[PDB]
Amino acid sequence: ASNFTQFVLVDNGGTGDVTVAPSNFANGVAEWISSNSRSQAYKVTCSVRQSSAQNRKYTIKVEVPKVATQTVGGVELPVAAWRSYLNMELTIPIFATNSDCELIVKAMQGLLKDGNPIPSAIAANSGIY
Amino acid sequence: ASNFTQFVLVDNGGTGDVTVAPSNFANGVAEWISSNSRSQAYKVTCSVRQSSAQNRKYTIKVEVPKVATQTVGGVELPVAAWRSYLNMELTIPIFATNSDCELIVKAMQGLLKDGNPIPSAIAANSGIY
Amino acid sequence: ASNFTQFVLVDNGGTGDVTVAPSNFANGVAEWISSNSRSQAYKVTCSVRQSSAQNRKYTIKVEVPKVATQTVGGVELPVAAWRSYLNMELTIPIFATNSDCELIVKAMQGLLKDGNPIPSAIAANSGIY
Amino acid sequence: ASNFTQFVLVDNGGTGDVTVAPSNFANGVAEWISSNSRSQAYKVTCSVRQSSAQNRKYTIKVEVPKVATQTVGGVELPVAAWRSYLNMELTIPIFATNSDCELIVKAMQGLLKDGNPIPSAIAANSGIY
Amino acid sequence: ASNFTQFVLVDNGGTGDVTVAPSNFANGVAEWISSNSRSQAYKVTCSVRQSSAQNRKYTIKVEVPKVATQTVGGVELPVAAWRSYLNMELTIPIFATNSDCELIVKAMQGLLKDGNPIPSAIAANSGIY
Amino acid sequence: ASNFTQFVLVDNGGTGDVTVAPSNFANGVAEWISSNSRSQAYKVTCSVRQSSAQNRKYTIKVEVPKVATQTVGGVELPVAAWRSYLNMELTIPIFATNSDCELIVKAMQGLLKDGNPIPSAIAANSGIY
RNA sequence: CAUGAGGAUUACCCAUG
RNA sequence: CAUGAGGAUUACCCAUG
RNA sequence: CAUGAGGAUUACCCAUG
RNA sequence: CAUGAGGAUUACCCAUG
Repeated sequence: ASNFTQFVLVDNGGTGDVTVAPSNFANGVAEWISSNSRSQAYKVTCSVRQSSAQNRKYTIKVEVPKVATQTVGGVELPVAAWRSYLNMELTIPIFATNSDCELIVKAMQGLLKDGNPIPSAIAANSGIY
Repeated sequence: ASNFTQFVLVDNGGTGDVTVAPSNFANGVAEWISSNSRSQAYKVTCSVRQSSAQNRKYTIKVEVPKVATQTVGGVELPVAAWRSYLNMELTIPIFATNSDCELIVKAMQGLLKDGNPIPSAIAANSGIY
Repeated sequence: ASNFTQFVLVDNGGTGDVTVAPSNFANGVAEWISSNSRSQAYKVTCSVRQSSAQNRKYTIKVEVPKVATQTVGGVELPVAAWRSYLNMELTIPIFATNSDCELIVKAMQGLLKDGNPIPSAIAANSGIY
Repeated sequence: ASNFTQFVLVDNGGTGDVTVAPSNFANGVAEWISSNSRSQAYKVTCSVRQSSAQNRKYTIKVEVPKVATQTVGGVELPVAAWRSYLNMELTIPIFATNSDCELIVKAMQGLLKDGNPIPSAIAANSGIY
Repeated sequence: ASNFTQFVLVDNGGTGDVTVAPSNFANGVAEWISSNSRSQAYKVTCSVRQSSAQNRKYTIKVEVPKVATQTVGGVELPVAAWRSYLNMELTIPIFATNSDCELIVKAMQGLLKDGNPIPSAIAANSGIY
Repeated sequence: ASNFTQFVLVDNGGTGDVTVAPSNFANGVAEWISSNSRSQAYKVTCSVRQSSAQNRKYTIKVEVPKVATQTVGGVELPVAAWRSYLNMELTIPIFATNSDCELIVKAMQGLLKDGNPIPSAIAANSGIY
């Protein structure tokens, strides 16, 4: 085994999928990037630290770019018009068993499932009401 | 589309599901909690704001109880040993269309999909290797 | 659901009832007022705060006015001769389950039931003896 | 009308009722307690005074025990995790007649009547939404 | 119950309608925003405060954008060519009954009804003549 | 042709209507006043100016009185117990075509249509909730 | 290290403790 | 934030810690 | 907090009281 | 002239730039 593998970040149903692959592990930060120039790539990073005597903290980051072609000094360069960022920190007590952790994973999946409140608000540029 | 409604946070196959329901709306911060004491409840809060002239920011927090060896309705101290905290911040530039935001939601779903690196690590009390 | 609804504050048996309706939620303070000028209205406010690491505190206020018509500078204005105020604070530990909380509600209802000591003293402008 | 008597604080339908009885009268502060250790008892205290030239003030305090997972007669620490505190202050201008005061009692009963917003929120470990 | 809901700001029949939805309600300022790019969205805000002892004051704001596409260096972004701003303050004495407030609303609707002097002037880039 | 004419400010059907008529147009400020005592009359004013190189600005004001009779020393005068004041500024860039201005007017009418959030709050002495 | 419905051009910065 | 059988013209103020 | 037919890039900025 | 969820007794007054 080894869980540092590539995966589908954006599932557009087999055609136009955004897959992301392992690209670096320097300084304890696992990194993944899509097959693009570094200026237009999707990026995912993850690190874990024992943040206290009794806690462990996962720091995860995702960068979603809006690709574009920009003319700088008369020449065309592949660039990112802008980027959206997701920063998440998860603090889990050292007393959580594997089944306690599975519960946390399920909660995160349920939180973002299509049709639920939060993903619905975000996708519609709206708040909760 | 009034989206502030009850939803399934933890899908256990219909039996043993954890539903979370609207519980507070003070200050634009929407809150949902499971049917438990507040010390053992599943809690979800969400809010949106314009962080700067160029960005909007969603702050989403989730609290998940440690269940193994839990005494339902009891007093469990210290609090930090029985609870996990998830803090998510999503920064989206003001130029993002609904389509752009839909793709951002897909990226979040893909990141946590069953079998992928991040959720596998978290569920196995592991890091990346 | 949504518990921010209108309700009968003073039950004079269907004729002369004082109902109070939602009127504001600015700054996390839920407000209710009767259908009157703001100078003669009954008023109810409620807010909840996590006042400590392990407590939650409800702050509730009720204003009962003595309506009157006052001549100021030769003109008649709807005003309140005086007002009676009820301020209550309820501190509940985060360890209280839903059934523990129902117990608190029942205790408050029993405290004020017709015929019992406290409501009897108040209604008679007397103390307890 | 000597009103300092025993009364039913928690009405559970005749079976499992909680009666509270006169227990102290030191300094004009009337007290009632249930038949329990003082750490697990239901306590009610009440006093009246002339707070200023224009007002009279009733101070009513209620203490309710957390019952779920309670060990009858046992030592439960910390105290703050096993008890809820209600503090009520009622300010009534000296011009209030008995009729005025009767209406004030009705407002308090209406505020806490079953099904209304405030008691529903409290009983469901919720706020207003 | 809630009035912090979605509503039609611009009625262009059944199709082409501009709907504005709740987004944030921080510090007493309710805000509504239309869908899609925040940069090209319609915005409405509202708040109320006790400006003095006798007056309450509403502050309402509306922004109408002129949708356009910006192209800089070959990179196009959805923007607002410019915006029209509406700022209105409404002072209402605390003596106003509900009947009085309904009349105030009728006056506001009448001031802007099709065919009347003011909306006709505005709609035609004109003044009074 | 002229838009400085008489118009219905308050439409109470066909009878009880408040009509306001032209009175003065000095220094770029058009003014309309209802009939009878100036002291109890409704007032509307309007003006436009080039606030800067790119913007034109409308300043509209409305006064709604509460009719009352004042009695001082046995001498009664028709007066206004108090007044409600509406002040609105509308900034419209010089690039706005007539089509753009019609949309701005529709937004203003939509903001105040019966049933929508803002007029409902005002009509009920309420804020947003 | 800790907290922030703190910010960012995102493995950085700020405030508080 | 905490306490007061502290006050008020009641979402404020005071004293103590 | 109050006034402005004060301005704006619109919950900000200015003058006066 | 510009900004203020600044106030008013509302074409006035204030603060800031």
